[PDB]
Order: sequence, then C-alpha cells, then structure tokens
Amino acid sequence: SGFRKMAFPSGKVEGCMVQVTCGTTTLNGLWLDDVVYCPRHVICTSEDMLNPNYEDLLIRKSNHNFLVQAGNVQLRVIGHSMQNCVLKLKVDTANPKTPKYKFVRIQPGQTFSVLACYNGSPSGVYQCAMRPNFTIKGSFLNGSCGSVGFNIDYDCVSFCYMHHMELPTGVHAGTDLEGNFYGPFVDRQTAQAAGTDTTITVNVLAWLYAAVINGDRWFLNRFTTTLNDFNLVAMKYNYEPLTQDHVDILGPLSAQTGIAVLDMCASLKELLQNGMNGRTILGSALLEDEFTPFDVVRQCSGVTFQ
Amino acid sequence: SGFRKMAFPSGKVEGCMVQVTCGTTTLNGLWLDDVVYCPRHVICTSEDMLNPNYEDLLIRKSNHNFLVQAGNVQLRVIGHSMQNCVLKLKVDTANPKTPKYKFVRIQPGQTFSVLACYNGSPSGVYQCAMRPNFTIKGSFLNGSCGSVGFNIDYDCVSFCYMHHMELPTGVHAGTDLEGNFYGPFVDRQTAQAAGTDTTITVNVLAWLYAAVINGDRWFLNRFTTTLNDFNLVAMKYNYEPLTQDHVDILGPLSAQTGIAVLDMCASLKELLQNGMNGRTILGSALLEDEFTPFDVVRQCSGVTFQ
Ligand SMILES: *CC(=O)N1CCN(Cc2cccc(Cl)c2)[C@H](CC(C)C)C1
Ligand SMILES: *CC(=O)N1CCN(Cc2cccc(Cl)c2)[C@H](CC(C)C)C1
Repeated sequence: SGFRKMAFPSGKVEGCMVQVTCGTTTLNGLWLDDVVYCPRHVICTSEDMLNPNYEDLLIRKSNHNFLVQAGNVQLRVIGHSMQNCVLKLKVDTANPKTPKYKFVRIQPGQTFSVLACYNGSPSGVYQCAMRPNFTIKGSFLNGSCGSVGFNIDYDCVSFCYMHHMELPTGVHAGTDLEGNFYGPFVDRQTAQAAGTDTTITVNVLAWLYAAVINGDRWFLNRFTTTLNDFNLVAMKYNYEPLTQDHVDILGPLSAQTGIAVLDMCASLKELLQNGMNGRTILGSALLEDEFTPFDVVRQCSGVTFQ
Repeated sequence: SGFRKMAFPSGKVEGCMVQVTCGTTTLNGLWLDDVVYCPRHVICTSEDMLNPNYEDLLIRKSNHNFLVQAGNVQLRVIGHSMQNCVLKLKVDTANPKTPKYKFVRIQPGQTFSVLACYNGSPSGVYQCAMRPNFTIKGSFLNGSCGSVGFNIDYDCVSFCYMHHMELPTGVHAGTDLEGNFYGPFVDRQTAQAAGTDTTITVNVLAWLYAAVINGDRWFLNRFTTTLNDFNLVAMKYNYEPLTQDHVDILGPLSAQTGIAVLDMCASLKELLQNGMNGRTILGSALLEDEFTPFDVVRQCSGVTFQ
C-alpha cells in the first residue's frame, strides 16, 4: 500500500546527457545515435537574448565552434542544422548507450519525469505534469537548459520535453524534441504571459480512486450527479470540463473499486463546495491533479520496465 | 526557481538489482561484487511467517536451492550465509556494473531515494524520509521486498535501506544493508505497533528557508522567540525538539536569506498556533518535513553527481 509521486527510473536517460558549449554558453544536450540535440539559444550571448536573429547568428558559426563533451569523451561535430528551436549537431561517434527511443509530443494533462542536469551531469529526477496552459511547475536553475522530460514504455524511452526558459512568473516552458514550443512561447528574453492555469479534473478523479484503494473513504458521500451539473460546478472553480472520453479512461478504476465515475464526481462536487474541513486525503490537504489514470493503475499494480 | 520533491538518479542502482528465488518465493536482491543481498524471509513459505525459526529453516537449504537471476543472465550460488535479517548469497560472477558503494545506517530525519522493484526490474523512484519512529511512508506492493534506499555522494552510492515488510497500519519497515532493522520490528507476521510519529522540526525550518528563496514570504512575522519557548510550543503539537546542532546546520541557509534561525522559529510558532489560513507555501497546504537542510542547499545550488 501507500501512494507516492513516483518518477520513472532515469538510468536509460543518464547515458544520453552531454555537455554542449558554443563560445561561452554551456548547457545540456541529448546524445542519441550520432546526433546531439540542444536548445538553439546556446549560440546567443547575454545581449542577444533580448531580440535574437537566430538565422543570422547561426551563419557566423561553424562545426568547430561547438564543443560537445560526454563526461571525458571529446566529440567532434560534422554537421549542424537548426530544426525550429533546437540544434541538430551531427557528430562522428554514435552513442553506444542509445536506447530504443521515440520522440512524442504529449497533450496537456499528461505526466512525465524530468532529469534535471547541469554541465551534462544528472542532478535529480522528479515527476510533473503538462499544465493546461502548456507550462510546467518544475525546479530549474541556470544551466539546467537542455534537460529533458521522458516516459518509459517497457523498453522504449519516449522523450517529450526539453527545457528552454523560465518565465518571469517562475514557471517553466520548453519544446518537444522537434523544437516546437509547448504553448505560444518564443525563445527570447521578453515579457511573456501564460494563460489561466486550470485543474486537470480527470487527474483528480484518478487520484480519488487511488485514495479509496489505500483506505481513505471519508469523502465518499450519499449523492450522485449528472455530467452537465458537475461541469457547471467545475467551471466555477476553474476545473477542466469532463468529457465522455475521460469517463472511459476511468473505467478500469471504477471496476476495481466498484464505484461509478458519476458517483465519484458527486464526491468531488461536494469537496469543491465545502472544502476539506481541515482533513487530508493521501496525506495532502489539497486536491492533486498530477496523477493520470494510467499513473494510478501503474503504481497500484506494479508495472516494471526494461 | 521552483521546488520539487526530488530523488537521486537511479542509474547506478538499476544495474545492481537482481531477481532472487528460493523455492516458490521470489523477491529482489542487491548484487554488489560477487555477493547478493536479499531479505532472509525469502526462504519462508506462507505458513512459516507466523513464527519462523530462520536458523532451522536455513539448514534445510543448500546453495543450489537459491536461484539468482540478473535479467537473462543465470548466476550460480557458491556460498550462503545469514547476517542478521539479510542473506549473503556468494555467487561466482562479480557484477561488472558495481559502483563505488558504501553501507550506511542513517538516523531518523534523514532522507533517501527508494528504487521500487518487482522481479528484479525497476518500477519507479521516489524520495522519502526516515520517520522518528523508524518507519517510512513509502509505496510498496507484494514482491517489492528487497528494494533498496540510497543516497549519492558525487561518485559514491550510499545504500541505507532494504524493504522487508508492511505493517498492518500501512507503513513500511526495513533494515540496513547489514540486516539490522530500523526500529524494534522483527521479520515475522505478527501485530507490531510503531511509536508516535512526530514532525522533524529541523526539516520544516529548512523547508521554510526554501520558500523564502522561491518568493513565498507571507509567513515572515514581526516576532522573535527563544529556543526554550519554541520547544515548549513545539512539543505541544508533537514536533521534535530543536537543539543547538540543528541551529548550526541551518547556518548557511540563514546567511543566504539574511534571516536568523530564531526569527524563522518565531514564524513557525505562529503557524503552529494560527494555522495557514487556507493559504499555501510552495504549493502545499501543510508543513513539509521531508527536506533536510542539505536537500534544500543541494536543490537551490545545482549539485551534480557522477
Ligand atoms: C535553462 C537555463 O540554463 N537558463 C535559462 C535562461 N537562459 C537564457 C535565457 C534568458 C531569457 C530568455 C531565454 Cl529563452 C533564455 C540561461 C542560459 C545562459 C546563462 C545565457 C539559463
Ligand atoms: C515486501 C514484499 O514483497 N512482501 C511483504 C510481505 N511478504 C511476506 C511477509 C508477511 C508478513 C510479515 C513479513 Cl516480515 C513478511 C511478502 C512476500 C511473499 C509473498 C511471502 C510480500
């Protein structure tokens, strides 16, 4: 029993992190096969970030201007290209620890593990979710750029995030591994505002099912509700509207606990209106939305990986 | 910026997990050099656990009764011994991925990362703390026994915990790598009660310093207090008493934020008496005590490992 905010094992990702240095800027890179991926603002200076012309800046750089370093192994750049907001540095040596990887662009509400790195060296791992406003509430310092987010499907590593910048508000924004930003953000030092951050309702419901599995059942009430009447209350408290696809995903959790999804929605509706009365659920005084229904099933069944 | 419950990278530990099977019982083992460590109750059946005589049970076992499996590599046991509550299965092949390791027995209040495993395969990683009652609030299912807890000091892995059993109350108990249980627990299926679980005060203070670093300063008040008057209030709410050694550890955090330790204690005293007024600190509606002062300095400075 028990429930923890659990991250994936980072072993297969640690062997892919390298140190990228262009001039004076140094950040992290992802070494897969004979290609190194890194944020393109590594070619910028402290003064270029206010309004960078990346095309003009990249012209003044050649293959010998970039220095990729894998611990103590010195790599050599053969070709360089700019795919959207990431650089593709083609090197001579293929990474012998390249796992079965895959590039994926996740949707808001999904979760992934972040391997925070500095100077190409792993520092820590934590789990987080893509907020509805396409930001993440992570833990990043200067030099952590190039750190990647990922999921693991048995023997396959699914890279889905690369850290690019910290907003003036304290939240974090990045791209997929093809260089496309999550959200309307651009990689320049300017005031950029994120949208309203709402609560992932389908995740909260999965979290309540995990609570029933682990013994916390005080929030189970006598009432039921309709899908429209729940969304009417949910939108008042800035919650994502629940769809029929969300009910289908929660099917297995409903069958294991014997509690209908609409009955669980009625319990959540009463919690949103009356609060938590100073009590806790799974050791938390707030409603958590960083657990997808698949995360709950995975932790409550013991799913392993390669 | 940002603050997350961060675990250590698990790469160096993943390569040491093996599957141990004695008869019908199968759990996880730790393969370091040519020795495999695992809980000794792997030699028991479902009926032996009520009152096992491990010495008599181990006599009826030989070296060919244990089956250690490292993924797809079949190992062979040459000698077996029982050190307290763990088995030392001496094998023929030395683990080629054995890192610079070290066995340590942590004190209550310290934190470590847990690599939850099933059938010798890693499942997930999370950070937790040794409670004052020598239990941990983890996430373990059946078959997770043998999973280890660890810290990383640059290039050295410090193993400090091996999971042995789940109490009827839902909390978890285990041993160090020498087989000595943390707490007064014994490895048999009987009603065992843990002591009163108190709050690690020195950890809460370090967490409040992390909050000031990240912008949350609403809890900073006008008052100060004495070390005796704070402990008088702390013991009322089941908090660990603060010592002078705790003040010395919080020294660097005091110098970085410019806030005296006793001034931070006065803010905590008012929070314990008046509550949090429905507000949050670092996104939490409760006081967290699973961050040591070293954890805060590590995450707020960017400490990397090998
Ligand atoms: C992630 C990381 O290492 N950094 C975040 C900011 N980087 C520069 C920057 C500033 C403003 C906007 C953008 Cl898109 C990027 C920093 C890299 C070096 C120190 C210039 C650090
Ligand atoms: C950790 C783990 O795999 N298990 C916890 C309980 N194990 C048996 C048990 C029961 C009661 C007391 C003690 Cl010390 C140990 C289980 C191992 C097999 C299934 C017997 C599972």
